[PDB]
Amino acid sequence: DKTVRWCAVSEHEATKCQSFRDHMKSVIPSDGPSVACVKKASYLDCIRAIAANEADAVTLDAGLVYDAYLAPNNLKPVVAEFYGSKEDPQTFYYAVAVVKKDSGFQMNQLRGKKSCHTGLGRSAGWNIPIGLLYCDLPEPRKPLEKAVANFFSGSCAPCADGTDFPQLCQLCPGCGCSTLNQYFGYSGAFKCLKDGAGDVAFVKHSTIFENLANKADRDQYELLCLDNTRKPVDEYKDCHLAQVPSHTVVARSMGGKEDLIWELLNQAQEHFGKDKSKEFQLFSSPHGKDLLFKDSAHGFLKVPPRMDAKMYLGYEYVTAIRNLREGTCPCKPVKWCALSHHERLKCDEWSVNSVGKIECVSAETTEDCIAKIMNGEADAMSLDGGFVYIAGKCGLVPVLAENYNAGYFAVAVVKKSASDLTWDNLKGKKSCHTAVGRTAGWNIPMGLLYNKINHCRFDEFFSEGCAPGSKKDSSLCKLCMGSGLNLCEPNNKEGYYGYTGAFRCLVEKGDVAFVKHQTVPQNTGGKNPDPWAKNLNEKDYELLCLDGTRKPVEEYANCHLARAPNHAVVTRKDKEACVHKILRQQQHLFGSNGNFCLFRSETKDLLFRDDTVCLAKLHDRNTYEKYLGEEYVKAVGNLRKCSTSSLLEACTFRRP
Ligand SMILES: [Fe+3]
Ligand SMILES: [Fe+3]
Repeated sequence: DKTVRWCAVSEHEATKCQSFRDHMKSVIPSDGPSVACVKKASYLDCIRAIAANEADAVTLDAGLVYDAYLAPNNLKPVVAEFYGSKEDPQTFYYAVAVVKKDSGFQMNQLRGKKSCHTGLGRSAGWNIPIGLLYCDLPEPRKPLEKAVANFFSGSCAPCADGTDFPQLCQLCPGCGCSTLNQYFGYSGAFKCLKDGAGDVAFVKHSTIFENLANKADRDQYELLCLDNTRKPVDEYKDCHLAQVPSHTVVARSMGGKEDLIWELLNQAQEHFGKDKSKEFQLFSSPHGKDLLFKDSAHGFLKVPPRMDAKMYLGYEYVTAIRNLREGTCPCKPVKWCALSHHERLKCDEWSVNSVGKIECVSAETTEDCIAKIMNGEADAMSLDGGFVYIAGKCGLVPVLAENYNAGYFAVAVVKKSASDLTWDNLKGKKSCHTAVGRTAGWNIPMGLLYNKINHCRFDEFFSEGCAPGSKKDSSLCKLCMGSGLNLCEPNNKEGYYGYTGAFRCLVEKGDVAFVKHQTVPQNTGGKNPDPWAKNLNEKDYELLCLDGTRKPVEEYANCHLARAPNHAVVTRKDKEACVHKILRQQQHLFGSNGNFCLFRSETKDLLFRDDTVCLAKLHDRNTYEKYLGEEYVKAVGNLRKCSTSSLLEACTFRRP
């Protein structure tokens, strides 16, 4: 059967669900999803029923989304409620810490300040801020109210026990738990700040815009960022305490039925959603308010399938709720993320030589390791500039850059015998790329090509080619040499993948290869002993300049497509300082100094490139926008209209 068993937590919800089930069977045909309704006593009972394969779906708050993720439940977000409008769908809200401009303190200086909270037990006003500040609170940290009462000098914490902790009600005596208290709720907490009662108000990002119409008044307020800096109130997406999803449908991570749940809800909103004017309304009911879904909801959005709960909730939110539930308080070792057996063996050797300073975790793909750095399972890894873009769009920052001597040169190599090829038109020619999304093989060459054809459908511009990472049926996979599953894969099991692989593709099948300036010299003249490269002479290959002219391989300095940003190490902002220090201390111990160490591989370019001489600092360029540059980001923004990165789709869902 294609039945979705929806879980209700009340008798009113079960009645609406039964009405939901009956009306669906009128609009959905024979081969479509049907609804069944399981009634449980609580949200947690619904979570257990779904984990026990007794139900399939339920819509939860963010805190319960975290509960549904923990073992042995292992549920994941599948469908999202959005609000506001269908043209500007609102799925998340941001918990922010608002202060007055020029008040002179940062997030790590809140001790002794006066605080304004929407109310004890609320998300943006209490659970999230106190969660992030948990180990800053004095010991003993339980009961939590007493620890907060000895952190802030005075507060307005509505509904707190002012009898035992009167400091929590200094700004609103009695801590009135109703709108009779002027500083209660979403608006009252900000009024507590606006009226000068407190120094910081923990509210939602939208609270400031609902209480201050003129931007001139909003310019008198700032937000506290977790990096201990301040930003204007309209930059909350780059300066919040946590990004929080409002209402989320969850399901089993394995066993589904995700596709069925979305097909059901998508057809449900098409027939009974907002402004559908039927007898049955998906987002209201005569039996009660907010049954199954919020009455204020406007519809549903499908959660990208790469998304898990920790990625959906976000690193900041998970940190805050973990502290509140576990109560665990300790520069710590840096956890490197390896992508292969030989990369893991190298890191494992690096870790013991570190005597603890470095540790290793492994993942199967580059995107998987990036996700581990995002949620905290891993700490750092080095990436091509194309992945720095993805890592940046997902919230990570670069901390150090690989230096080989301004970065390396992206070149277009062609066979010199074919003296007809020029950069001014390679249409209908066979191309070989390192991989889709990489700097030298894709972002730089195809970025310029986009400016002349105005579309990212490069498989109908070139006749065929090998671009690892393309859809298996693409014409840009026809030239690749991988066998079976490995064909066109962006990894080692595809022989045409990478700098060297793309040059081999040119030598054997292609017409033009997009690689870096040293690729041809180090793979010709016997330097590469493999049969495909052993007898190659580098004077038999040329580069395509932007002029439309061609020059020898060694003349790349005056015949390159563009300068490429160096490979860089990425990490979370909360570990930027510790990674910057430990790595620069380890390269002084194992850098350019069996014979070598860190910058040498048993195979080829493990963890770092082998031509790396140092790990250089970045100064202000600690941001993917400022590291890659405006032109690089603009080009990738043009190319993403044909992107197939599931990790980038998940992060773009949280921050378009
Ligand atoms: Fe609130
Ligand atoms: Fe690269």
